[PDB]
Amino acid sequence: VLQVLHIPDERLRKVAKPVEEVNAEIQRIVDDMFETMYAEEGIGLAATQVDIHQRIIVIDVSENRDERLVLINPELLEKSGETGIEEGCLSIPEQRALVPRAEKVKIRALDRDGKPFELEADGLLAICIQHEMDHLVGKLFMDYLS
Ligand code: NI
Repeated sequence: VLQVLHIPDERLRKVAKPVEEVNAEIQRIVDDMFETMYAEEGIGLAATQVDIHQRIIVIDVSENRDERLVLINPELLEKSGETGIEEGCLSIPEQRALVPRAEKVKIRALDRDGKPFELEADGLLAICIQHEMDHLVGKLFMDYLS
């Protein structure tokens, strides 16, 4: 897997740079994320937690390596409802959170290859991403905790 960092860190709370086009190098990171994100204990990982300043995040909200999601430049479009999750991410320490996040969201991303999709999520996948995005821009979810 990858070299993920814990909090507080620099990458984790630093900002990333959005990209316009993708390739089979992002696919490459993305996988490295599944590989890791899985290995540890998260549903969704951002690529600001290994050590990168790009926008790549993955999701795994199913049970058996079934729903393996990817998001490269997922700008946010819609966000309906306001829910939280009684869960922890990765970087994160001993405590877990019930962070006030959004409930449902519709985004527009690029994928592993650089295929653009407008994806909508609900309740928790919705969270998975929301969360990872706070990371991509510099906040760990330790704002709504501390
Ligand atoms: Ni997190």
